[PDB]
Amino acid sequence: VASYDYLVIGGGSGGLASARRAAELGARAAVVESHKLGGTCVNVGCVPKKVMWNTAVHSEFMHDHADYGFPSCEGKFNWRVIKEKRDAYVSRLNAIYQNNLTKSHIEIIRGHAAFTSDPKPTIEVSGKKYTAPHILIATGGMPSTPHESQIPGASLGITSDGFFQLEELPGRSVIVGAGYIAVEMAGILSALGSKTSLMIRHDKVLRSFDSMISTNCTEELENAGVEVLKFSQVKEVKKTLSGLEVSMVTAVPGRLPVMTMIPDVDCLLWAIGRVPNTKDLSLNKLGIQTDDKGHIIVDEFQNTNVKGIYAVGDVCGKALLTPVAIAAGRKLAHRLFEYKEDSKLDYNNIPTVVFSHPPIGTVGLTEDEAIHKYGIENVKTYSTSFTPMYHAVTKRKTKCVMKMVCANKEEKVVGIHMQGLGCDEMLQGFAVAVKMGATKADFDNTVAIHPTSSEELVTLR
Amino acid sequence: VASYDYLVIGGGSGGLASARRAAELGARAAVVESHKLGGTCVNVGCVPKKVMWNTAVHSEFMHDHADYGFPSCEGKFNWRVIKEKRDAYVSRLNAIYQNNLTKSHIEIIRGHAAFTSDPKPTIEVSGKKYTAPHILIATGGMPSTPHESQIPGASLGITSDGFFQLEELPGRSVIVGAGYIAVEMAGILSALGSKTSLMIRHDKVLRSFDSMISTNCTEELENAGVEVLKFSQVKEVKKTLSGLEVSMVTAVPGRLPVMTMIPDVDCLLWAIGRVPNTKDLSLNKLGIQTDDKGHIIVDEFQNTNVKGIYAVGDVCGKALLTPVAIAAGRKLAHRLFEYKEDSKLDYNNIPTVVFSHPPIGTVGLTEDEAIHKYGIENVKTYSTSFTPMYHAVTKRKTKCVMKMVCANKEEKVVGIHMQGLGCDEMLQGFAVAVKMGATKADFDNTVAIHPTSSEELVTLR
Ligand SMILES: Cc1cc2nc3c(=O)[nH]c(=O)nc-3n(C[C@H](O)[C@H](O)[C@H](O)COP(=O)(O)OP(=O)(O)OC[C@H]3O[C@@H](n4cnc5c(N)ncnc54)[C@H](O)[C@@H]3O)c2cc1C
Ligand SMILES: Cc1cc2nc3c(=O)[nH]c(=O)nc-3n(C[C@H](O)[C@H](O)[C@H](O)COP(=O)(O)OP(=O)(O)OC[C@H]3O[C@@H](n4cnc5c(N)ncnc54)[C@H](O)[C@@H]3O)c2cc1C
Ligand SMILES: *SC[C@H](NC(=O)CC[C@H](N)C(=O)O)C(=O)NCC(=O)O
Ligand SMILES: *SC[C@H](NC(=O)CC[C@H](N)C(=O)O)C(=O)NCC(=O)O
Repeated sequence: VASYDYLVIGGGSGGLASARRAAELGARAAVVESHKLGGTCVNVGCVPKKVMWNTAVHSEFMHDHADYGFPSCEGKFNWRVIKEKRDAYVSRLNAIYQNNLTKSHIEIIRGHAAFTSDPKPTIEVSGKKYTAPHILIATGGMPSTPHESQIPGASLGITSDGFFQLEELPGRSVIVGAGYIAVEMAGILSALGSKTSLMIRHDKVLRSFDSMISTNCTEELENAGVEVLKFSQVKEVKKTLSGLEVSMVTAVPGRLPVMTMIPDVDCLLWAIGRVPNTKDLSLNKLGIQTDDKGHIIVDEFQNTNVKGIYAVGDVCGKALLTPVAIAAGRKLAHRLFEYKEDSKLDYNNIPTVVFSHPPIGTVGLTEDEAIHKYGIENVKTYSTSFTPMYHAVTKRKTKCVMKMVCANKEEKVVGIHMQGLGCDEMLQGFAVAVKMGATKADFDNTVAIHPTSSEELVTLR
Repeated sequence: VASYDYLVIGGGSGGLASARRAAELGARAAVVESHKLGGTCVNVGCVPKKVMWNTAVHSEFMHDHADYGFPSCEGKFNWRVIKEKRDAYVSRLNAIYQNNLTKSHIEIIRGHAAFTSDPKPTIEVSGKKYTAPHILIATGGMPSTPHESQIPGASLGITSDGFFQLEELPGRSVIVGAGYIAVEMAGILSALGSKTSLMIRHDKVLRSFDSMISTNCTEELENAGVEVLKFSQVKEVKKTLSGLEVSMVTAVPGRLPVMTMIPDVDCLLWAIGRVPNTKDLSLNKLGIQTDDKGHIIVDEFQNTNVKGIYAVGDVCGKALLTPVAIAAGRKLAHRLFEYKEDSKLDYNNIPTVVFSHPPIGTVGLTEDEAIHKYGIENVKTYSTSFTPMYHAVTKRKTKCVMKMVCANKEEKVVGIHMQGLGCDEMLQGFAVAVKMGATKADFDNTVAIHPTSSEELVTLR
């Protein structure tokens, strides 16, 4: 059994960041990876998605070309051109990440890891055994798909993974789901030219976001040409002579359910959830706790119920974001190797950007969460709605909505929510301010930058 | 003599903001304006400039169209189309601002104001006299032009004001100056298709900015096709049969001066400075102090040397920005009408964005200013340089440069400087953090937003 100071299972965002920071502190570390380094963020997540988003943003601006004094641009988008360039970029990143591991002297064990029934925590990769006093599970998650038992023909649809393998733009697509991944996919496919429908169980998307955002986002999707099919779900999917045919049931409250058929669908994309990657780890061999969804249970320091075993990232099921897995992975390295016992990630005030059109930026509490935590009498909100100056000369329009949630007498800023052009790069700094405990006066005392959209947040009254 | 509680001379950014906040506090106010309400910001400044910048940004993205999988866009830009739409937008704003004054019950006295030799401060507009216990001078400034005595034919060139009256795109243009206005004009004319040259007295533009920015900005201008004529100045300008001919002297240190002729110039734009608007106020009648440039001298509370007379905005010559005139105007209203004697604007940490290509964002101290204030041993800087992800698939490239200036042991963030895509909307929030006294650890403890450019500022090592 080869011994190390730190054994990391999973070469994605959390696993890499932790192994690297540990190595910097002197730990002899090894990372086990059964696929491609960079994990979801590089291969089928953040990076390829962002490239596709920039492409979709290009299509929208092309629509405004004539308004800006130029001749109109025709429009024929060529999917495989960008797909090939996107794949190439991802290839460059995998090479870079591998190089980063080698330069830090981190061993890479290629293959699938599973725990053994050995007393002291030990794993086995391809017949070989490895052990360490500290083992991190950072195996991430997968897209969830419906079972053929409940939805016949569900397997005819693809997930976000399959979206990244598409070689042609689907002519007609139906996305099922109301979370951010669903919204992003719908927004990209629609901007690029696919006749798109988004099927949600209720009446709005992103229902866990502040209500101002769920409402505004649902309206912008419709204004952009996405058909939002409300109170609907898939009953069955079948392969016809040309495409797929989706049978859905729409059940609006106060009306009778109606069954509809959606024919000639080229692409059915399930964006209903993520499942943790833990089934083949043999967690049960060591008695590591998991919830009923398969997530590994951890305390505030990322400890599992077994000493010397930790877990970070998507596998834990909380705050499923790349920067969160990274920060939790690094804080863990410092606790274990720099002996900083108070080193852990604060899961409050984690900022998020949803790459919709326009993009969404959020940090802190929604109005309801603040109301429930401080009480109505102690919660004051400020908001604004306006048309960005960029649209002063265009026929096409989008809006910018901003909301500030303040708590107590001092009006401590506990939440910022916004949607609009530029919101994707606007959030980071305000997130720093909110993490510091800024009050509305701190915002009000900062001189504005004119003309920008960002200045509206420091001039709210 | 009609009496008021507050008489404001000038209907621009500072004058309007102050009059409005005063009216909200109960003051009977009147604003004197000899031209168009909204002043420079609306008519020949921020607003028309931003529209032209968005247009120039459109031209740059059109260049990347084919790289993004679309068919190429031809290119013939039509200047008068956007000019007409821009003028219309400015018309809408003037109407809005006038409405805002009427709804606040602020009287608008149309005309040119001048002080009288009356003992108690009194002004006269078109034969009629007006007085108040508090009079604010917010007359702004003008573009500076060379004298025909020193530069013969200087009057053949235009200023930024004249730039906004152009009805056609000049085929060949020469901009003289190295400040932000010069850089902005050069960037817009060049992106729109004019063969552009920028004539500067030294070797870099924006010399008063952090050195990383002056250098980077000079390089980006050249990379974008602007001919930067270094160590050069205009000696004479003459009207030829077709355009203008500019005689310039280039005097590089360590070489002999060389005289050059620039022929067939369609547009010569002077962007050398701003002069205060104070000559026709008869300041001398009350003995109000001014410097040798004509700026009105004021203390930290915007008081002049005469009781009951104040001055804010460009006329004072410090921090010539729209938001500064506004904030100083409002703080003044609170001091005088809400009796908050400690109400005044803090001129430290004022953020600025220069709409170049890519845009520049700056707040706080440059590396040299920090070195001089804390001493080399106490100044630590962190910086990064990278190519935005947007260019991962394009042949055309721009860079993103960021620098953080920290002071003392705690590494207090005293300055942030950056240039790159998205930097125009990225600054506001970090400005709030810096105004609050954030340290590098405050930045480091905020979870990053991936993938964005803004996340680089919270992950500097
Ligand atoms: C479509 C999509 C878009 C997203 N967009 C964003 C975004 O814009 N911003 C953002 O912050 N987040 C985004 N996310 C979420 C983000 O990608 C994840 O939160 C992050 O990748 C989780 O990192 P991780 O380390 O927990 O897991 P992963 O990155 O998934 O890494 C797990 C790695 O472990 C490996 N592995 C699993 N089991 C084993 C085993 N037994 N032995 C060996 N190797 C194993 C896997 O191959 C994988 O490489 C997106 C996700 C998706 C799918
Ligand atoms: C090309 C250009 C681009 C700029 N871009 C930016 C930018 O992007 N961001 C930014 O923050 N700043 C920018 N500025 C600077 C900004 O416009 C000024 O700082 C701001 O307008 C100053 O406001 P003010 O109230 O001091 O003066 P002004 O806005 O000039 O207002 C003065 C007003 O007083 C009136 N007036 C003068 N004398 C009299 C008199 N005797 N009687 C009656 N009325 C009188 C004038 O007609 C004028 O309307 C730019 C400036 C220019 C020229
Ligand atoms: S897309 C893969 C992830 N990249 C990042 O999020 C960049 C991280 C920042 N540059 C940073 O915090 O340093 C990821 O897997 N990152 C791995 C890493 O160790 O940076
Ligand atoms: S372009 C004219 C100026 N407008 C602004 O800068 C907007 C100000 C902000 N919305 C704010 O601080 O409220 C200007 O002249 N503004 C006049 C005003 O009173 O807002």
